[PDB]
Amino acid sequence: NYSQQQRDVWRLFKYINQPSYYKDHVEIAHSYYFYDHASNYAKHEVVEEFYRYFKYDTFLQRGEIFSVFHGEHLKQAIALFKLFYYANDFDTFYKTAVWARQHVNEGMFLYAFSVALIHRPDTYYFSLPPIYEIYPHYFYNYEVIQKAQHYKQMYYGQDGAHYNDRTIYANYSGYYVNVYPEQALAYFTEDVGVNSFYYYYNLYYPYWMSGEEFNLKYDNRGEIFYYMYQQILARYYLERLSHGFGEIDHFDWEVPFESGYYPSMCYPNGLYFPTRHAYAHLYEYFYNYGQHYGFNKYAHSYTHISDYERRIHDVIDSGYVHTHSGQKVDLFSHEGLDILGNLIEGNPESPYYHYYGAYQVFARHLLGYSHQPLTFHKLHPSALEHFETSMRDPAFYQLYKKLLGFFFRYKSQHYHYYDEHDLAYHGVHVKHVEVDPLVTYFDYFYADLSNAVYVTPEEFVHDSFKVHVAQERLNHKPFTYKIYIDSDKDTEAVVKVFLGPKYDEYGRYINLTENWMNFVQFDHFVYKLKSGENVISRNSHEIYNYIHDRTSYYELYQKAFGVQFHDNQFFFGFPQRYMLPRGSPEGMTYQFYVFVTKYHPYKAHASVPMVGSGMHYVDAYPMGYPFDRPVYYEELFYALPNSYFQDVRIYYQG
Amino acid sequence: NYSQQQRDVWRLFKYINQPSYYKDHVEIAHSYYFYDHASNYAKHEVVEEFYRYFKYDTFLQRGEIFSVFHGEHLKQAIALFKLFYYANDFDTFYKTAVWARQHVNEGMFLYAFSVALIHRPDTYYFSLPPIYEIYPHYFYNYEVIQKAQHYKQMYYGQDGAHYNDRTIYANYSGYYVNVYPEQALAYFTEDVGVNSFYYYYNLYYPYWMSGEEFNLKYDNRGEIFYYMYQQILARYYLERLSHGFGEIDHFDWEVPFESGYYPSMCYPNGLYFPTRHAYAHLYEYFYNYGQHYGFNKYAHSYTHISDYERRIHDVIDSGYVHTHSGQKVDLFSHEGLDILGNLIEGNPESPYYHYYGAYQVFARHLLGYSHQPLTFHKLHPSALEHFETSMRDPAFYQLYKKLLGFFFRYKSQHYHYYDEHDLAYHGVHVKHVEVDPLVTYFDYFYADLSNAVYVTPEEFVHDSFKVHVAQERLNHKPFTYKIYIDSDKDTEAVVKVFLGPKYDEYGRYINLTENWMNFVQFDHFVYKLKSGENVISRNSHEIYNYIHDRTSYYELYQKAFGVQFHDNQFFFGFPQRYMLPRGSPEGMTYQFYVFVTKYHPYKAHASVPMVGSGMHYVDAYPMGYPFDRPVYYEELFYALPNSYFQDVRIYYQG
Repeated sequence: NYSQQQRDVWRLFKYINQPSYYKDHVEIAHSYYFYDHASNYAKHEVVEEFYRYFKYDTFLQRGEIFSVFHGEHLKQAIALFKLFYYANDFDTFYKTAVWARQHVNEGMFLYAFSVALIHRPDTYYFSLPPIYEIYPHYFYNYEVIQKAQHYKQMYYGQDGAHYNDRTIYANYSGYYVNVYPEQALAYFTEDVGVNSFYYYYNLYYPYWMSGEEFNLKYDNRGEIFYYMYQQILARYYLERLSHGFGEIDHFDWEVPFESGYYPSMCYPNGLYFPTRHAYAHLYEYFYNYGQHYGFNKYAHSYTHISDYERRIHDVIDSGYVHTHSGQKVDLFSHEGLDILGNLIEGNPESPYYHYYGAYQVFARHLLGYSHQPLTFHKLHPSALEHFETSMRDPAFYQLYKKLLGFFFRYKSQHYHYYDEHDLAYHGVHVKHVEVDPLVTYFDYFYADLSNAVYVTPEEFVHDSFKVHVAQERLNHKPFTYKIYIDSDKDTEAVVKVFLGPKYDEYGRYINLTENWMNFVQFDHFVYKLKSGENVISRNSHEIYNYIHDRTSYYELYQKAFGVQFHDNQFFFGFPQRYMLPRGSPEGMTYQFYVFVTKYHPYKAHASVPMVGSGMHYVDAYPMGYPFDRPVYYEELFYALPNSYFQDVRIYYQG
Repeated sequence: NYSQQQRDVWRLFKYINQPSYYKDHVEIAHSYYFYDHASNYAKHEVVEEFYRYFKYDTFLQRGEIFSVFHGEHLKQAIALFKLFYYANDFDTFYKTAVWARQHVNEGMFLYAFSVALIHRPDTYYFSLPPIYEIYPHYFYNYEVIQKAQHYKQMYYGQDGAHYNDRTIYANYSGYYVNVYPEQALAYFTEDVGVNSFYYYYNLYYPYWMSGEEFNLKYDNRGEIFYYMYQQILARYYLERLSHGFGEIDHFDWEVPFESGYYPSMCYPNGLYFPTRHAYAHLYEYFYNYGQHYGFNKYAHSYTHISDYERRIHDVIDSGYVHTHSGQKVDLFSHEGLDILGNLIEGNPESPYYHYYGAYQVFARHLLGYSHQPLTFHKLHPSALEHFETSMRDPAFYQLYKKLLGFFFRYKSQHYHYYDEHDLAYHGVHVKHVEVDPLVTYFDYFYADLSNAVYVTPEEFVHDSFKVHVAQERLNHKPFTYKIYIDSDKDTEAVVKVFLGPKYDEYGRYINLTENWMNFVQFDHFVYKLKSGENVISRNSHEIYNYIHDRTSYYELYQKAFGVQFHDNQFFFGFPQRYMLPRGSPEGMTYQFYVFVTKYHPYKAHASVPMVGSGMHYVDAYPMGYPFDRPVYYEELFYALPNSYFQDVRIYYQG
């Protein structure tokens, strides 16, 4: 049944670094042969491609590091995902998944299987075990994995109820070593929930998936790319303001990269993560000094980065894009932001991928600053080269701020600033907003770390060994804010609440003209107004639209994890405990912007909740609609009756 | 008995990272109290000092990294060594050793115990288990330790004769990552035998031990410092010539350090070794960027290095040393090289330690290029900051070449070049030298790696788990060289054979004037000549005087390890398999210099073989006597009848 399919899906993720020792899994893997049948998949091309990869010494063996930002790794993972996705029936998909689990590389199998599960018509609504639990090596410092393995080695017969079911109290990166100050925001950048958010966003909309083939173009994906990255940057800026940090550092490709990253994580094969030192020179000569290369295109990541940056600048200035036809494509269309997002991201929907390329891929390779692989099968990728650990690197935020500057330039040059009438909602007036005291504190979070040790077959079958990891994760006391609206008739409005800063780290007031980009979508719902006075009450545990529209969320929770506050993986999901940025004992001061507008339903492609169905969104206004473009008159945003600015102090206790 | 004492000493070194689970060890540690007795040690000051360190929160707890190049680590290790050494009877020493094993930090205990054992009157002749087996984390890449721990976790009841007694085939540093080319000589720099040699040399003559208190001044220690480091540098240069490398890179403190080091080792607490990146800036600002410091003197290692280098330059130029009396001390005495060695090294015999200081300590701290410790108990030292891993870093060789340049300057300015009469041995003529074909090849070396995993008490007591590591170590086919001498009367001569290069990496002939420093002491023995023709036959397995005089060696082998080719630890010990530098299939060409001189017995302080007894040496000539100073006429060294130059090709096969 659906419950049994869910349980089997979860079973498939146990002890990924080891072969599946379940009897059914072993039998299925040893007896099944995808190429032998070759008829149960909707397409024979996908199976033929995967067979070509698998047989003729062009496949990533078990035990090798997998990176989705390496070309051949990506090609093989795509082939496996297509094999999983084009299974005519779920039974064939399960047999293929079991075989791949037992035979295909661990990281490659995990990525292909996850993308298939979120994207398959049948298994879209399947919950997935938290990634930080499945593959913990990417989420905890090696001082935690090594301690878990200490307990595992010591747990043998003697000393019962000792070295078992033990809680490892992990610290964040800067506890032991005095790492670079930017890594002081380690409890946020290295939070398992935030990295899970980024990883699940990339699972939902992979940078290599084509919107024509996989229906991701009905979700725009360019506006998604832009809005998701801008919201991540804005939430990071809010956290930095909380901790007294300033705006994210600006960096030049031609100046030594002033920031260094010292990861504390380790690969399951005993290989430590690459380290980027302070003031690292990013030039071909310096970042390939003392290396072989010769036929590695990533060795020249600097020249490719400069080329793609130049091309993006040119297309944004002109507003005219080059296509394979070499013709003139208008970028001023209604969906010009979408075209720009596809162009910059590098997804198969890019106007000309050969010309604009994957700027982010080469930027991550260069800023990761690790040795170029001697061979395909001997690769040493950095944090920036994985989705699960990208947010841990400050260079991640600096790189994507450099990217979003391009979108800001496009909007500034080609978008007309909103006037009073465009934002006006005649007959609606937000009288005042009451928000309960916003308090943020730290609490311990317990996660099943047992997947980081090597279990014996009996232990595997019975899960006898248990080892937890406890981590201080920011949490907030539940709050409920009220919105009072005085309408003129029974209209159907859309309410959009934003969270942004009012004062910078130096206490200076930030004008909306230089502050529109720092606003974080706090809630985005639809309310049916009535003539006269209305009161809108919203709880903290009812907000599912943080920095992202998730309208069909919680119906998947009520089914999969609804058989509380359990890692969803449904849509993207920002941690409910990280919604409010850390405050101060005195209370760092932010402001909430409340907006109300008439309903504009989105062009939903289909009713079924699914990636690419278009059912995600609330309204058809541009994402972050009031602040999606530069603001030329702050007093205009203050004077709108259907708007309201309200100031709150978030209090940190601990 | 002596055998039982040896077995107990070896037992003390099992599973150092874990508490000793032997019943006797636990009983002794829990019942014994060194401060409680306080009378069994020759001095109450040492016990009082160690008690002060141990009780009042100024002691290094178990599980913390220990570095002998940190001031407070060194002070505590010295206190513990003095506690071990001043045990009036061996029984008290054993009780103290057991207690420290069970209670004192692992690295600190290991260092203090080893130094005491080599330096104690009673236990000088005790063999010690190989350091690369006792504390393998400093000798193998973490890809080996993690694999051993994989096997340990998997070895539980099921799968017998599987994951036990397994051989791990380890590779050298550049196998996986394309590390900097200087790390291509990894099979030599990272050889367990060579690093054991350096570590045992530093155990025998620690940089902090006073020659007055511990009789190390009867071994000069300054000439030892110089000659040992010069011979290490020369052997490294021979290896570099074998592999086509050139002279060791010269570096300026004021220019970015062009070489980078990427260690693959990991600390037992799951912390990866520090990495030095290519072209690392060594200035205060750059190597402390983004760090706290504030009361760390090592934070200003650059200024201290410059100061001490300036002082050393000044004293070598003047030949006049500053003392606490501030008076003029002649450096031109017979033992002026000894004074210079004590001055540069920084041992308590230094003429004024406050003024000249420990140049090597700060140089290692700076070139290690790691984060300065946030606290005494949270330290992250580099390879250069341990004796067991110093030779793995190319910066080690560059640093000590920079040091030995000072001694070269002293000798060039203040020593008169030898004439024909000084080197003459009238009546002696080396007719010709025959050396068997010198062949070097690789073979697997098996070492007990079981000490890198965590065993249960029953496994500890029975040593049930066994895991070996196999490594390709250079070995040479046994050879026997003949020396023909035509004497005039029955004299007693000293034979000194040197190994040095004839052609550089570019095929150019090296003149003795620029080649005297590159000669490696191959053998140094005494033969009783007879009137007329003599023939001297020496086997390869009878040479114990490689780059170091060990006359009282092999009598300790015949007793301790003599109850073959087992890691000695007696005196220093260069690996017998690394005596001949790797050749080439065509055969890299070197030359042997054979010298004969009349006997000059050394001023032996005592007959008993022991560190500081002066019994090490063969003759009283200056170490490397023919080549201890610059050569102003190579033809002079060729024309001496009692000398002979012979060319050999060493053939590499494999």
